[PDB]
Amino acid sequence: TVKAITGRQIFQPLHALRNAEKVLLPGYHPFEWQPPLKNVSSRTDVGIIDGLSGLASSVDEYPVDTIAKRFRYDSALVSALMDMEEDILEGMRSQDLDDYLNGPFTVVVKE
DNA sequence: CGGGTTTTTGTTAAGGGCTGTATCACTGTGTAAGACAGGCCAGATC
DNA sequence: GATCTGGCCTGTCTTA
DNA sequence: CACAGTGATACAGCCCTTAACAAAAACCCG
Repeated sequence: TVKAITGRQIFQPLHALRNAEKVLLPGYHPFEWQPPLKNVSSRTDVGIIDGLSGLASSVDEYPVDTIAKRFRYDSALVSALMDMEEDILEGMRSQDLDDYLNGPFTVVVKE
């Protein structure tokens, strides 16, 4: 309606937003653990995956009737850290530190 | 009223990229009480 | 003193 | 034959390029 009345593209179409979404969602930024994760793959492009984690759905074994969707924890934390980079940099600048510091950060979480 | 001359307007083919629209399988709003027929015990009775 | 009547109940159906 | 949504996918539609030609709308002159 805005583009039809005004005649100027103040907002972009839906596909532009759909394309821009791929920057904030997890499984987009590269990373690497010091000591390789145990029993965990190294794919850094793992988005939304099935929550059943490959659970068998055959009629023979234990009947399962639940669906699930979830991210991968490590990619989730990577996306979370990418989301709040500006706040971390501002906190470093406020406490009279250097922006080029790379000391071991400590991040506590609440499940 | 035409040639000579000039400035606009398409026209083909193939490929790229942005925009708009149809298509898929579905939902949430239609949600408490009353009329009535049948069975059954307590009791007045002739 | 069994014998129906009356009312009490009670499950079912009809709209929501 | 209730009907307005609801997010992702595919495809039509509508812009873009080069390349010579080819037609259309006007003014000097005859």
